[PDB]
Amino acid sequence: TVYTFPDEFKLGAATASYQIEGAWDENGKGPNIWDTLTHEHPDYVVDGATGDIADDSYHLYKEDVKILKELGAQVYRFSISWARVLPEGHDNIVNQDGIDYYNNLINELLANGIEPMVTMYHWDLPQALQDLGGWPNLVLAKYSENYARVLFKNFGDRVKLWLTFNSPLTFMDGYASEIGMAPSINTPGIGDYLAAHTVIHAHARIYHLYDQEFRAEQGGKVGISLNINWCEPATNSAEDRASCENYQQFNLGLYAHPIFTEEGDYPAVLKDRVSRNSADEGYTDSRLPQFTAEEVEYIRGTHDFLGINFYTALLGKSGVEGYEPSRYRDSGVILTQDAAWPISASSWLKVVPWGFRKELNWIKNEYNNPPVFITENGFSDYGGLNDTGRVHYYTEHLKEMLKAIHEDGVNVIGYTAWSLMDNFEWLRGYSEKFGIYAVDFEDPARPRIPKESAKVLAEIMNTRKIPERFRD
Ligand SMILES: OC[C@H]1O[C@@H](O[C@H]2[C@H](O)[C@@H](O)[C@H](O)O[C@@H]2CO)[C@H](O)[C@@H](O)[C@@H]1O
Ligand SMILES: [Cl-]
Ligand code: NA
Repeated sequence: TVYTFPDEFKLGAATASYQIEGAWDENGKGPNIWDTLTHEHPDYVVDGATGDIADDSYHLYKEDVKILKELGAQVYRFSISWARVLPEGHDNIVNQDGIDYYNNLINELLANGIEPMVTMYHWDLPQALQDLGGWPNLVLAKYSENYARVLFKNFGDRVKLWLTFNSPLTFMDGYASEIGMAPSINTPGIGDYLAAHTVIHAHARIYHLYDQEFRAEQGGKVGISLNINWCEPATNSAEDRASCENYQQFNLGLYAHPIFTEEGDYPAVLKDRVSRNSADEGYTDSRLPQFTAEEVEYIRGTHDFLGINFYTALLGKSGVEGYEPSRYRDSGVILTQDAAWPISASSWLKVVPWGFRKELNWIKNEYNNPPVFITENGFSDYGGLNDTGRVHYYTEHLKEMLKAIHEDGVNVIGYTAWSLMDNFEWLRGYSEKFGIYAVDFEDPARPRIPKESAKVLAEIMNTRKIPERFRD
């Protein structure tokens, strides 16, 4: 039983728009912050790579559905490119070509018995909105509402699963370095917190919008996808345990405390540590933005499920390090990784499958067992079809998740593997491979071909169990 998926559990795979679509300026699409980064700052990206073509999924979406059907995916999670739909960011102009494209993908999926799951924002902000300051500027909350309305109106008759934002803990860091993630702004400890504040407001506006304008007719569900690493105490001390709790609150709780708790607001430890640090460093005002009581009430409860993006673990010990000001410094933990853990092609990603089970339990206890949909989980290598490391990564993580479900009572309701295919890996370009399908980026046809991991995942999806040969 511990090796069998619940009957209603949904299995599939996932992608993101900039990572796969290409057609970056085709048929009216406007520029986004990733177009800007890869065009203006190729020195920030391995090989000077761009997403101009990527997997060419704008043209090849039927091939994506074909491989999803082969895989036996029940669900496909993909994102919508804001600037493909609203080229100016604001809702004054709707690009029919973008409407047609996503309709064509949705219809193709449904005709092949695959459910669409749509992420509204996976990091590709229209440049016109970044030029107002981007996420640190609260005006973007209403702009996000208006974007979401166009999506609900056009697609919500057929799309019943939505995520507002993907991994805002990661994308907020685009406001914490001059050479980092788009838009590559150096405001650590100040602008990144403002970005988070706006995103939380935006998410809440989108959820209320669904309630007010769409839910009764459409009957779908709206969540948010949060990334989080497990943080294991470096030793069993109370002090090291405290540092790991700090980590969870500063990374997951930053977003999840305002939305998923009865109390709402940011975690107390976040408010208190930033307040103290700001005062000590001479600021009149805390660097952490504040919610009013009315905003706290508006934001709390804005969820039908929790999306989780899980990859890895860190070790945490008591202490403070990092630059002043920064979120890492404010968090009051010293982070390392254990040399013994298996590696990947990504410096940040080590294989720690039991950390997945620990994280799922932490979430269950902190948020009163919300329905959890694993929206990303996956592994990098440098290439190859005989991807034994990736096969092991998936079979172990899925076993740990199934223990969380069956042994620990965690309400996990679905899982989409990251990623369906090798794609543009952000600042790493095409150098790191996360796909279960390989893609030849030197071949203009961008053929997708199954790796061993795709064959193993198909077997899991078909049999609805972990095969015997992968069991402990
Ligand atoms: O692009 C791969 C994957 O990255 C995720 O972010 C990583 C980040 O790169 C790393 O520095 C940090 O320690 O861990 C996070 C994951 O928690 C991002 O969240 C994913 O959405 C993305 O697909
Ligand atoms: Cl066997
Ligand atoms: Na419209």
